[PDB]
Amino acid sequence: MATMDKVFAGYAERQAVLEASKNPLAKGVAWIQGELVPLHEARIPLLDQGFMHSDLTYDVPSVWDGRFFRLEDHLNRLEASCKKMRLRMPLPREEVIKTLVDMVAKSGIRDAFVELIVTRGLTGVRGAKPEELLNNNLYMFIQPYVWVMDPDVQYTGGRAIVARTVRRVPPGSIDPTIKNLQWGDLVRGLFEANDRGATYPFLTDGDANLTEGSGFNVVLIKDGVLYTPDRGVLQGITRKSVIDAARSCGYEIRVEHVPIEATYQADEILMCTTAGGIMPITTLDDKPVKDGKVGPITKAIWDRYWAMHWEDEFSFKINYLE
Amino acid sequence: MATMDKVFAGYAERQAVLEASKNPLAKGVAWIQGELVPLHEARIPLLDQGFMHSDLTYDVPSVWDGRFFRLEDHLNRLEASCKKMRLRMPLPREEVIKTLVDMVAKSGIRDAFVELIVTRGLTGVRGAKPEELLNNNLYMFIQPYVWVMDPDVQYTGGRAIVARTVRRVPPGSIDPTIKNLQWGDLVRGLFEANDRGATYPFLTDGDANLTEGSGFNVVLIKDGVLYTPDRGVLQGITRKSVIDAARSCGYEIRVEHVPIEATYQADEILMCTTAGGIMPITTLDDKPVKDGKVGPITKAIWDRYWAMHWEDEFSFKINYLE
Amino acid sequence: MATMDKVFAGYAERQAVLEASKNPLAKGVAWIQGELVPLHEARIPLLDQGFMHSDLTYDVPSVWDGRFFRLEDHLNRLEASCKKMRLRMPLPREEVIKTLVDMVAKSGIRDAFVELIVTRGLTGVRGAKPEELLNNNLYMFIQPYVWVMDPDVQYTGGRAIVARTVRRVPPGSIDPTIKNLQWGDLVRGLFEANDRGATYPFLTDGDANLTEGSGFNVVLIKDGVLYTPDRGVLQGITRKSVIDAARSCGYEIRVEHVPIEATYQADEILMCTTAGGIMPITTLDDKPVKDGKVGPITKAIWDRYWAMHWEDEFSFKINYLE
Amino acid sequence: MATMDKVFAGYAERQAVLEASKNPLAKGVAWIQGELVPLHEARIPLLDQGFMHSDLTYDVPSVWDGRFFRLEDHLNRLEASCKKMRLRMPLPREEVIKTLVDMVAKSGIRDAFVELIVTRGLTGVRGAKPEELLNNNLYMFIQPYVWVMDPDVQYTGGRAIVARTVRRVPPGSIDPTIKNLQWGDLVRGLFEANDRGATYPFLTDGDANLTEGSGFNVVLIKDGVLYTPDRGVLQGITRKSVIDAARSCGYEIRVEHVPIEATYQADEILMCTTAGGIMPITTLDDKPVKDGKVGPITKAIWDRYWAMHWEDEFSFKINYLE
Ligand SMILES: Cc1ncc(COP(=O)(O)O)c(CNc2cccc(C(=O)O)c2)c1O
Ligand SMILES: Cc1ncc(COP(=O)(O)O)c(CNc2cccc(C(=O)O)c2)c1O
Ligand SMILES: Cc1ncc(COP(=O)(O)O)c(CNc2cccc(C(=O)O)c2)c1O
Ligand SMILES: Cc1ncc(COP(=O)(O)O)c(CNc2cccc(C(=O)O)c2)c1O
Repeated sequence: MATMDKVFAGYAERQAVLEASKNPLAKGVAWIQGELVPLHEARIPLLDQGFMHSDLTYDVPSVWDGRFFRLEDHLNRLEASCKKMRLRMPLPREEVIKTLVDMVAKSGIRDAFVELIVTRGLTGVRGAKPEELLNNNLYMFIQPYVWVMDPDVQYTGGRAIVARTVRRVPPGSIDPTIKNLQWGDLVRGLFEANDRGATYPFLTDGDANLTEGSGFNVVLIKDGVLYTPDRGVLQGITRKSVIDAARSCGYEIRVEHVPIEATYQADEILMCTTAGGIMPITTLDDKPVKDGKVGPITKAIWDRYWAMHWEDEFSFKINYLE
Repeated sequence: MATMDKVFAGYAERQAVLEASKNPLAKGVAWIQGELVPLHEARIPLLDQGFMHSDLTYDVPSVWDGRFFRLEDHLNRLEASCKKMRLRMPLPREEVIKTLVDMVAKSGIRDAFVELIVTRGLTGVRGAKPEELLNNNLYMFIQPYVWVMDPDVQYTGGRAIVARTVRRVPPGSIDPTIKNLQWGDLVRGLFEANDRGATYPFLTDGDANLTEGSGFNVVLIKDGVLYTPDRGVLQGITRKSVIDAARSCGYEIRVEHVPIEATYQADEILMCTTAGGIMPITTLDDKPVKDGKVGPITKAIWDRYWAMHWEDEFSFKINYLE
Repeated sequence: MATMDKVFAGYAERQAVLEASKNPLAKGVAWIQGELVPLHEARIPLLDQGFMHSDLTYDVPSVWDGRFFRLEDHLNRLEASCKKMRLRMPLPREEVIKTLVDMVAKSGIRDAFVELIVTRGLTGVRGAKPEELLNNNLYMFIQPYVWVMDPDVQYTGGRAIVARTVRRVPPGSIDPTIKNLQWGDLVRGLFEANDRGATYPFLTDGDANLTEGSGFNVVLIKDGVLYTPDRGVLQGITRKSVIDAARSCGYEIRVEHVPIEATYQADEILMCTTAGGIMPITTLDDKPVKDGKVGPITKAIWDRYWAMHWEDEFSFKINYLE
Repeated sequence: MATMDKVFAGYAERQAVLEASKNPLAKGVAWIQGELVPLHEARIPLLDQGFMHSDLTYDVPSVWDGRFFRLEDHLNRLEASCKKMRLRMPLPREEVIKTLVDMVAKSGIRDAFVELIVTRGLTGVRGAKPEELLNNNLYMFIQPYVWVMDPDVQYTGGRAIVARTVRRVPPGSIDPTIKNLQWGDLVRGLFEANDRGATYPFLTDGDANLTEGSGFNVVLIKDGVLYTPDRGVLQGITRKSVIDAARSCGYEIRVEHVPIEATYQADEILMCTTAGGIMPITTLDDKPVKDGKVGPITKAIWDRYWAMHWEDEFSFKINYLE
């Protein structure tokens, strides 16, 4: 489909239904040790190393209009992250997918955030032999879709800053391609953005290149060509979809080092994430990005990204059995 | 007191009593939302941001022979960490101390690990206003004292490596003076040490200086003078005690940049932490440190550190009301 | 003495004399292999490794009103730099000083820049044994005093930027306490400043701290206290003099890490260098520093720094034998 | 042609002729301000900013058996380097090539090192307007071919270390794709290698990846595939030739991040540079690389690289007019 008005109008209709629901799972549901629990009642062991040392990876696919979006790509990224961390998925994929679809169906949520967390488990790495660290724990939950930029704001764009008081954790400390919850730097960025009268922090690599922000990748558009950092960042599924969309809409996209100066020269800027989709930035460091309006290439990408949510290649329909 | 044999003999006697205990709190006790729970049964909310984004600081004081060691120094460090993170202790100090002493007394544990965790709470920073982030959560627990180096090994020293596949998260990403559970780099170090046939990883700053390791600070001893990194590291309470001990035993200690080459030139090497105390390193990168035996200055520090546990200035006695 | 008007008026009088001189050495004189040459005619061997690989250290003391300022401090810093580089001064100190004073006297220059360069010599390090690298070369020259900020501008202050396209070479690559001519980053900073409509670049360490700029150290003044970076920078003789001046004028000065945010919060900012002295900064990133006027503590330091040029403790008089 | 014995035998014959030459240019010739001078007599102005602030780029093509090797690739790299530095070639390309060929012919040198240096000139960047910095200086010289690894050693391989006391200057300080003479870190590496009983330092990026060394790129060979760092390094013409050679000999080569651990796992290691060609490394950190012998893929590359020196696509013949 894909115009802003159409995509958001459908969401608003579905949200109206969900907000009126008497289902105790309408606010979300968690899977904890084989049992489904309302999300706000869910609890995990204090001694889980996902809490004790954030010793975990995670991933967040999504459901849009009752259709899982690029689920296999998320599951493959999670499996790759687990392998890099010497973790292993505690359930085989068919059981993971059956469980997730059951949770979503039970909740009635049509536009959902769908998180999976794999932790080291109850035995810490420090002082253990490798064979003592194989009993890894899985937590999964769904909740209503979350917006890093609200729909109304996507029409006019948001306010970003290039963070100056913090830089991204370097890959030689923590590999940013391993999706993780060690957000110390990203939280510093969020506070700095708020202190500076903005919402979205763009972090550098401490070597004068752009990386990513607090829950999103960044794409610059300059003289008809798209640019996004290669290193120092999560290889986002939304970013992958932007690369797909650029090729399909017929634009060049370059995944390479992006010197931070390029941010100040950009014709258009957008953020991309599962938690909100395609999120234009129209003010940077208190100055407008070009004319301060959402750009034409941004809009082409926006439309294509959303159109993909109803295509077989990128999505599948959940049966809500209602 | 302070000889290895004496200190460890007392611990073994107290451990023998604890291991025979029928008290359901002998394996530890947690405080969760005002209620005491056996440690292995304790659970926290899934949505706590201490789990969802490791958005927390913590601290770990200890009890030795029924005496809290440097509790105020730990509580002041935790309060300073909270302030740096824009967190606040959810209970006033008198209530914190009363609760901790009650937990320890109830458990009967004489040699204890005593952890306090302050998290952002149930509302995430991303998308919040600062005034929405003030309802911070506190978790506290005690467990039997944990050894990063077992007593028997402290007689002969351990095996370390200088990590080559990972470096410490830089302070411009996460301030290492804020004690935290974002251990991605330290866990990489632990796996690298195990892969290389060692136990203790020393991480560099990625600029050819020594920092700290996975749960400890590092001190080098060279030509009668002690050296420990100033930047890039937690300002350990054990390290503070080593500085106190050095001054009292009459040695110079220098808290300054320590180029990594110094590790290879050291006369003695020790690690220091609340979880084990003073832990000699006698093999580095598969080669002996000097003669490969625990050094004389290390032993002087070891003895003084433990002697401090029975001095008023540094400790207070808990009434177990038994 | 020390008011701006008085100090600059004396310089202008002496400059008027020098500008009228018919002495062929009035524009400067070089010492090359034991011979004095007019500066603009001086030549060095192409194969000198100071040119072939910038394999050198240098230092620049100065003469003010016919008085060498802190010459021994410069010579001791040069000797320390040589030792760090495994170079050695090719002439003993008495011969160095006799030669420099003779050059200055011969030139008639009363306000002089006085440079010494020690290079590896004609044999490169690559492919040599250490004993083949001991024949180091010395070049010395004097020229009329050079202003990084012109006298008239010192009344109102200059325009700085925090560089965003470059960061300072880290000490684990090149030790910035070794004064050196490998200015690749500082030249990038200069071009960035010019591109951004400013004159003075302040470089960060790539970890969100202030370092130094292109030929100067940086001092911030905040709530009556002075602050200057400890690491990542040359330990300037002017900076040393500012520390002396602060203590004498009775202010606290802290030589420690300076987060870059502090630059944006400063009450006053100044740059310091032998090539110009004490140089106020009153615009930063296109915004005024406080009221955009030269601050009171800056002026106290300015006056004291210049007063030192006529004190025995810090200077000696050259006999021009005229 | 291309076997070691054949290639080196031809060089030895030509060297025998050159060593007997009575030509005053047989030891090299420099071009300085339009005049040819014997290399050991050549001198440059002291005030040239190539000396005063190493404010220059350079390049070093070569002549082998009287044939210039990949001259245009070197000249294009030099032109790109100049553009990045806001320098410009002071002579048009036809004059550069005519001059270089004349110098080589006059010298009689058949196997030559051929250096070009472009400096900022006599006006320093600091304190200048951009339009005052356009009078750039050119120096060119030829000298007999220089070996970073002597021919006899290439049969058995050399000794390398991974540097631990220094790391490569990061690209956000100085762009390593701009060939430059600011060798502070590389000289530290050379001294560290010598201190550790080795000849060749491999520097990391300070983030646990391999970069390059003191005058060479590094290629690892693992399970039939070649690997060489993408970032942090000069894009060597020899490296380009190795990429060409790998494709022609039919091997995969990957130009990507190379974690430093890979060096310790490699089947074969080689260094590559114009100053010596293809230089096997058979000892790393005092341990043999696999069997400690020169590997089969290294030999295939070695042969192909040298074969290219007699092919039209990659070389042209100089007329010595003898
Ligand atoms: C650091 C970072 N970088 C990039 C992205 C975008 O990645 P995807 O295009 O694959 O979503 C993210 C997004 N991470 C993310 C996505 C959806 C939900 C949540 C949540 O837990 O609130 C987090 C992120 O956290
Ligand atoms: C990174 C790091 N650095 C230094 C220390 C030593 O700090 P103290 O001297 O203040 O203890 C630590 C120690 N951190 C620590 C101490 C005691 C117990 C536990 C645990 O949770 O297992 C962790 C640490 O984790
Ligand atoms: C990088 C850097 N940092 C600090 C200073 C100030 O140091 P002193 O306070 O010791 O001068 C410098 C100054 N370096 C300097 C000083 C005087 C003349 C020249 C020249 O060669 O033009 C260079 C410098 O080049
Ligand atoms: C840092 C660095 N990296 C890689 C190379 C290899 O680049 P080429 O494959 O393009 O040559 C170099 C080599 N640089 C080089 C090459 C030839 C001679 C000289 C000299 O001046 O002694 C220096 C170098 O100095």
